[PDB]
Amino acid sequence: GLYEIAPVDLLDETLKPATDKKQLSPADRVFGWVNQRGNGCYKGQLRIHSVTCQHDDAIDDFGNQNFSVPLAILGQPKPEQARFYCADDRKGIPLEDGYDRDDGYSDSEQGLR
RNA sequence: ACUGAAACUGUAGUAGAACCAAUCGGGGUCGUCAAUA
Repeated sequence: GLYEIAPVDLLDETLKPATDKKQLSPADRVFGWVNQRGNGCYKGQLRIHSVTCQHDDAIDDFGNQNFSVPLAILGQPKPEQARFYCADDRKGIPLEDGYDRDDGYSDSEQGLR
C-alpha cells in the first residue's frame, strides 16, 4: 500500500528547485540554474578547471592490471523506508521512534529529512 | 515611279553586417520481497 502523502508535498516551495529567475537561491546563483519545469536558465558564477594530478604513480592496481577488487553492493536508495527519509516536521527532525509505519509521510506538517 | 544605310541596353556596384550552440546535472548508490489460510 501507499503512504498518505507524496514526498514532493513534504518539501517546501522555498526549497524545491527554482522555477523563476526571481527565486534563485544562493547555490542556484553560484552554480547556475536551468528551469526543469519552464523556461529560464542562468550560467554558473563558479567554474572548476585545470584539475591536475600532482602524483605520478597515483593509481593503485592491486598487483596486476588484470586484478580487481569486487566492491560491496551499492544498492538503490529506498526512500520508502520512512523512518530513514521522512522527517517529523519541516525543520527536519527525525520521525519519532516506536510509531506505526503508517505514521511516515502522513501529515502535511511532516517533512523530508 | 522603287525597302535607307549603319549603331552590343550597355557601363560601375562583394548578398552583406551583427550574434559563443549555449545554460543546469558527482557515473552515483541498501533494505527486503511476496499474499494467503
